[PDB]
Amino acid sequence: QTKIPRGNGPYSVGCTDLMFDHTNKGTFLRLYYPSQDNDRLDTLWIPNKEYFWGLSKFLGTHWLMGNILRLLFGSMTTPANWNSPLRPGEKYPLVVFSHGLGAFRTLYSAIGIDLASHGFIVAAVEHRDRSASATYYFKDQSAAEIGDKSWLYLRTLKQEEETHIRNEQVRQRAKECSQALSLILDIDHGKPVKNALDLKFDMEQLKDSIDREKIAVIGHSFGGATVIQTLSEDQRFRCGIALDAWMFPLGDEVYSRIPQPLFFINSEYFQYPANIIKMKKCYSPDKERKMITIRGSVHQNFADFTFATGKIIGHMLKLKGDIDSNVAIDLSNKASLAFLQKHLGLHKDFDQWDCLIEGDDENLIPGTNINT
Ligand SMILES: N#Cc1cc(NS(=O)(=O)c2ccc(C(=O)O)cc2)ccc1Oc1ccc(Cl)c(C(F)(F)F)c1
Repeated sequence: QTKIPRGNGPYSVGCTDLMFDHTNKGTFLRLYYPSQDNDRLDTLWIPNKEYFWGLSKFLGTHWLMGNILRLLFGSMTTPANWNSPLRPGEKYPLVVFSHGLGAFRTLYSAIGIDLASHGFIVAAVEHRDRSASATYYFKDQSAAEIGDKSWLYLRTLKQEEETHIRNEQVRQRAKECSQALSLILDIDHGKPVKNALDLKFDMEQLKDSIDREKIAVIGHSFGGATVIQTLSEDQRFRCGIALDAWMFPLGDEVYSRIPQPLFFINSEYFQYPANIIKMKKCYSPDKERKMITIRGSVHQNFADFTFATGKIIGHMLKLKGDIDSNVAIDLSNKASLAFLQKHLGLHKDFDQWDCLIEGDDENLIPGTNINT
């Protein structure tokens, strides 16, 4: 079937989408969560043709390639139970997840599904900062009722625009992570919400479902910078995991304003000194910062298209590294779970992977190959 790996944990996984409010300033997220039932693994991975058009634009091609992607991938599933009921009787720790440049909310389901299978609720935000390849919203309530979507595509920047616009974007991304957290926490305490999407998952199930002290933010690339900006602004997030962070968007002021623990998980082949030096600026003896590098990995080992092609085409497109993609994502996910247990205070068995936080594995490098 799909080659996106099923979650390794003992919980079955459901998935749904939530948009509220309906406007371009509302929150849009894909939720992965522990499900009551494991009926059938039928979640559509990339759910609209316009995402494929957006990806082609991001990759520098035109509408013909978008339609080719749609033919290849437009019916692929990802292994979660679409709209399955939430598993009752437990309060779950919560992760807010931020996607990279040219991605969108559905492209990190390998991570989201594995976290949910270990008993997390995961809210993968879709950013409206024009960093997503595509996203959509509704211009009024009637448009939402009809499914009359307004699409917003990735913005390309002139070199003169990069410093200012990328910092504006990372600030909007952090606001969107904090707004998504507030939406979920408000639903958890009984706020009535009318999902702008008509879906057979009743959001009232989320009432009293969140362990409100155990909140983390995780993100890849642009989303790794978003982790750091979000932690700086919002202390409801108790720790962060930055997956191959692209640090360029961040202003100098954030590096001293992050009280929470922070974990950098890097690929071997993406990092460079000008990027790594900003990660080192976060280090201080009064704070917990950990860094590991996954041997033989490329930037996109963290994103779902690392599973979507064969070994040789994937390597040529830089979707795959020297390391097997399942081995790489398992290391990132297991090290993440250990870090989350330690700094959220979970009473699980994730500390069996504490050694991964130290880089103690044949496929891990403690710290970074970039000595700067
Ligand atoms: N999965 C994911 C995925 C993730 C991202 N965001 S990112 O990982 O942060 C990232 C950031 C920057 C760069 C760069 O500056 O190059 C790259 C990546 C963007 C597009 C993606 O989707 C495809 C990527 C490649 C290809 Cl070939 C296709 C395909 F054509 F096959 F559909 C889709």
